[PDB]
Amino acid sequence: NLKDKILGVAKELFIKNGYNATTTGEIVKLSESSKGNLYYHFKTKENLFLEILNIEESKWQEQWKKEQIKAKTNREKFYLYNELSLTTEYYYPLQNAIIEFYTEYYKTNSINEKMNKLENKYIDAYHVIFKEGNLNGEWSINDVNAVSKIAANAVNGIVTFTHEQNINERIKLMNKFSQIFLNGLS
Amino acid sequence: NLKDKILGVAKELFIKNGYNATTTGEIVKLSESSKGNLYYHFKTKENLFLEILNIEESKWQEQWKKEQIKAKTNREKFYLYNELSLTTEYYYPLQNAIIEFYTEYYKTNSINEKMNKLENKYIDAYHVIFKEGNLNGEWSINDVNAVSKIAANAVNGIVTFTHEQNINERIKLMNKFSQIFLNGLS
Ligand SMILES: CN(C)c1ccc(C(=C2C=CC(=[N+](C)C)C=C2)c2ccc(N(C)C)cc2)cc1
Repeated sequence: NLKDKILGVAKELFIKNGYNATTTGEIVKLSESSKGNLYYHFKTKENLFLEILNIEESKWQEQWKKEQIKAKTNREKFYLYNELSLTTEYYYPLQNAIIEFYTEYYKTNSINEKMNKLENKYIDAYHVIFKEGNLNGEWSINDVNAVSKIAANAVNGIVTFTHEQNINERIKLMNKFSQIFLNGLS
Repeated sequence: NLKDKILGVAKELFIKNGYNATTTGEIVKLSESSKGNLYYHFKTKENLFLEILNIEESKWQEQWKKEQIKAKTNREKFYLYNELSLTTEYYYPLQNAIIEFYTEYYKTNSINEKMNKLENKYIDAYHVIFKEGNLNGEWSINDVNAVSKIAANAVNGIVTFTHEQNINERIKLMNKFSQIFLNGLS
């Protein structure tokens, strides 16, 4: 495909180098195409990026759907989501580029739109887990939205700032985290 | 002093033009030093910047050393420290040079090592809190080391991925988080 050959290399570079680190010039080189093609489908580099992000938040979200089954209680779904967060190949792998990107476009008021569109998607899994666990008497969360936001970010933190120690260390920490958080809800 | 002069000049250069932009050429001239001297104290730009980072960490600990006197109990110090990490970052001038660096040196073990002894220092503040809260029946963590790494990363996660909310909300969320986390020990 066309837009699909591009997107692949982009995601490739965005992760491997960083937002700016990677440029349109580059993309073309290992993607073969007119420096224009990238203009209809995607409005700009902000687009090509935001697109890749959109896909990823979809893929990962879907994977989770095809795996939460293995968790009978939401308490379990919570521990499980955070754990998978460490192994997946989606979204998280370019949280660094996102950080770059947000600090380099945060000044334009077009950020609070898409960078708030992917927001509700990212914190959704926790929404469901907490909301649904409320209906299932697993706990009693009054401020579900707050807690989802907290959870989502704290975890993204554990996932990101430990990207160097061994994977089993990460999983144990992540698990101790999950343990404590839930124990704090009630 | 001449070495301290370079560290000082380099710091302001980094703040004004970021990490990649700043050249050792400029650093050498504005501090009235030389390539030779710059090479002797630090060996590289990476090395020089990491050195800045260490000095900054020290001032931060020093600051905290004073600021905590305000918080009587360790439950309090926990709350305070997290809020402080959130607010000081809102306006930390090196914050951007940091990101531009960390996202360019996370695949090199040279920098991933020294940047680890650096994070451990940040994790110590927590360690102290928790060890001390123990000796006061404020709580009883049998894995102070682990809980500490968790606290550090959960919090930084909340600090790093939330820039799209008004500072008040951020503060609300971090304090809520501190409540949940501290409660997560009952
Ligand atoms: C986006 N990005 C590349 C980042 C984002 C945040 C940081 C961290 C940080 C830097 C400066 C601070 N102040 C001047 C107050 C406070 C915190 C930090 C994170 C984790 C950590 N630990 C693992 C313990 C220690 C520090 C570093 C890189």
